[PDB]
Amino acid sequence: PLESQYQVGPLLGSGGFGSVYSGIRVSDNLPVAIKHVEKDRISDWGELPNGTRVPMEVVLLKKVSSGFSGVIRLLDWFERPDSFVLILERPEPVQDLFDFITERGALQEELARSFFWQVLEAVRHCHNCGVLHRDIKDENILIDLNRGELKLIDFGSGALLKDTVYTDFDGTRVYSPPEWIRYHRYHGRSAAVWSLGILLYDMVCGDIPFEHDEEIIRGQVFFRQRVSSECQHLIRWCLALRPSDRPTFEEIQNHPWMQDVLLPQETAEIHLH
Ligand SMILES: CC(C)(C)CNC(=O)C[C@H]1CNC(=O)c2cc(-c3ccsc3)cn21
Repeated sequence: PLESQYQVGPLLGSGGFGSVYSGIRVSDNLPVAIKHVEKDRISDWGELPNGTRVPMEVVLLKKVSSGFSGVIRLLDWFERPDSFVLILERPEPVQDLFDFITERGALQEELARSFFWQVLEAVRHCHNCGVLHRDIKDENILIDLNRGELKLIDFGSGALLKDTVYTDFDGTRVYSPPEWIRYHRYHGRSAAVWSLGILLYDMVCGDIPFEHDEEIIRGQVFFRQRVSSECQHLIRWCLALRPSDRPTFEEIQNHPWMQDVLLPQETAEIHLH
């Protein structure tokens, strides 16, 4: 059923998230990724509309599926005796944002603007579908290099979006907000905005702004690269220590730095091709 439907290619990556392989859908040759997660390693469980016990990522990915290409699409999934297997759409050629930044250094602001805008659109889509990602970071963003389109991946640390406090977290610590560090408590949207400020800093500076818990808590941002005043302002706003001082998604997208974004295709033409 699974092994016959897909041609497994090379391992793309493995880590806390499981193991992800390149694959091809045999039926039509569609490029896919094949993600294996061991059952014992599964953090949160959910249940399907028809009531079947699945990894939360499966629940979350089904919730965000539509014609919108900003979130990686779940094509199918399978249960094995000791693991789940997720079939994801795979852009080709593709490069994660982490590698892209590594090789190119800090991104030109025009490019960071286009990329950050697309991430914001993807995250808003998740939130609008009642899904909180909880691990927004450069390693969880794929770049469709031909189309200039970014895709959010890995909902393995995600949760249903709620308006009450979260007291669990298993995303990436250096992207996690000061309230999580200090109090083990955060709200979904304002924690997301914090991680987005970390991400935006990462794009325009070539590295994350904080490494140690103490730096996260202090929230003092130092710019190691030349970054425009308007970009700096937005970053510092996203990284407000008090969650209620952070911009809403609407406020981020209305920020002067965010105006006149390139289209994804223009972005690929100017910056990727
Ligand atoms: C950039 C790559 C060469 C693809 C390597 N990255 C990963 O394997 C990260 C891994 C993290 N967790 C995931 O859920 C995940 C999905 C994918 C993916 C999805 C479509 S192509 C690759 C890749 N991942």
